Amino acid sequence: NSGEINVKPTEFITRFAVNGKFVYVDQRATAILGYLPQELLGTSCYEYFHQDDHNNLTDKHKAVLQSKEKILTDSYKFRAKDGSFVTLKSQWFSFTNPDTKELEYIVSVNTLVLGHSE
Repeated sequence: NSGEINVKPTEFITRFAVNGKFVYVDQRATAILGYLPQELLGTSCYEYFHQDDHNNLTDKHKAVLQSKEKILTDSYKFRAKDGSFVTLKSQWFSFTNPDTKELEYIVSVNTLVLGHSE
């Protein structure tokens, strides 16, 4: 059956330029919590995130961008297209060109839980 497909789990993968949007998003984003590669892609990370921890998210991703070749992991909080206010648990690596050794993107992965274990 050519119509067979599967896009699960409760995780996704992404790229964000030092720009405030995920300049690339993967379709497991369409599965994890449910927003496209167009409802999350070229869509403002900071404004489309929770009312609080968007600072922490921004403080963390500058802690990724702080260097050009390293990886950080923290808990975050996110809300998909429909109504799924949810956690995110994510890891972001600064990505260098290096044609020039400039910082050129932040490549990354994302995971969630329904809430913290506390």
